[PDB]
Amino acid sequence: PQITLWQRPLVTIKIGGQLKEALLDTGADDTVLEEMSLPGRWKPKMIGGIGGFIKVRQYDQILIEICGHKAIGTVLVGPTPVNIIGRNLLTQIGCTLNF
Amino acid sequence: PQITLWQRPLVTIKIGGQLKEALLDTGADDTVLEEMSLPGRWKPKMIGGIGGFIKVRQYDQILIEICGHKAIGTVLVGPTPVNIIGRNLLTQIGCTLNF
Ligand SMILES: COc1cc([C@@H]2Nc3ccccc3NC3=C2C(=O)C[C@@H](c2ccccc2)C3)cc(Cl)c1O
Ligand SMILES: COc1cc([C@@H]2Nc3ccccc3NC3=C2C(=O)C[C@@H](c2ccccc2)C3)cc(Cl)c1O
Ligand SMILES: [Cl-]
Repeated sequence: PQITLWQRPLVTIKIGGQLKEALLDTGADDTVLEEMSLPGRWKPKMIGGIGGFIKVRQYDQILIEICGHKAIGTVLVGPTPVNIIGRNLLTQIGCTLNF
Repeated sequence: PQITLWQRPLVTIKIGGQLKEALLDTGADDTVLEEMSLPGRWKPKMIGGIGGFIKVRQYDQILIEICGHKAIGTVLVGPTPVNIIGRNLLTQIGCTLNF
């Protein structure tokens, strides 16, 4: 697909039997999704924004789907003001910036 | 051009006669640049991220050039961990996400 930037680039992301709305974020290395229950083990991680650090749970090797495109990667689960898909998953769906 | 997302999408921008490096950031509505000297009148603004808000100066009708594409728009000046080109300007130069 081609996604315009005339409004925020919002998509539904599927992880297993869970659906979440998320913002395609080329400004972020990592994917951060709030309030979801993935199974199995996680690693603790501090991630930074302008005013400090949020603690998140790092989930590796997760199967995700975005607009019919499957990808594998790390999801960070923790409180975020918006759910964001960073470049770790943007590259895995073959997403580029074009102008 | 086409910009893959394997690396941070940092581009050179021309603004107020000077060349600066900036992050192309589809996760942000607005363009935020490190303190620079811009001529003329400005409007006070507060912009939020993780943990709080940063005081910025809002300047309208700023000529900014990115990879040949000359745009005119609103730039917010103040402290930021990285210069960010937001959707206001990205959509102005016909930037899209494609996969
Ligand atoms: C490219 O360099 C940077 C990029 C970024 C990324 N882009 C931003 C660019 C300019 C200002 C602020 C953000 N903010 C966030 C970003 C992230 O990658 C993580 C994100 C986040 C999400 C949820 C919970 C906590 C944190 C906060 C941040 C910093 Cl501090 C950088 O130095
Ligand atoms: C779509 O909703 C939001 C988008 C964003 C934007 N993208 C992020 C997405 C997830 C987590 C954090 C950031 N952070 C920043 C963002 C901005 O648009 C401004 C940016 C900034 C830059 C310099 C100085 C101050 C602030 C901080 C933030 C919040 Cl709080 C949102 O609710
Ligand atoms: Cl932030």
